[PDB]
Amino acid sequence: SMEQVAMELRLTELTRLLRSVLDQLQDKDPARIFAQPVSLKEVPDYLDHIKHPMDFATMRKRLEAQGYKNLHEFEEDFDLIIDNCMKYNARDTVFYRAAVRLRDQGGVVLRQARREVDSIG
Repeated sequence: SMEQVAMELRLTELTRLLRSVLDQLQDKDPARIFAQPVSLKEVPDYLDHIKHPMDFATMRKRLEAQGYKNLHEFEEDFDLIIDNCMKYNARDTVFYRAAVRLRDQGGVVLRQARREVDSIG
């Protein structure tokens, strides 16, 4: 149908906007602490602590399969990156601190993303 195509074009354009958002958030992680999944070879107990691991490469895979239907789903995944880290790592660690800085800096980007998603529909 023509409607299915129109819906698909909307999803494609959301994917375009989310790709730009993801790039801007990942720039706020210059140490690449959140770039890849936590290694279960190096942290063998991780899944005993964290039930839904997340990282920027995993988000990118979902994004490129057009797997985010809306901004809320994408933000859920970004929040998991931060929240998982702040639980597993203590306050005095470079990992925790990196997450706080990512959260604070990402808030600005996500604030305008939400306006753009609503604005452009």
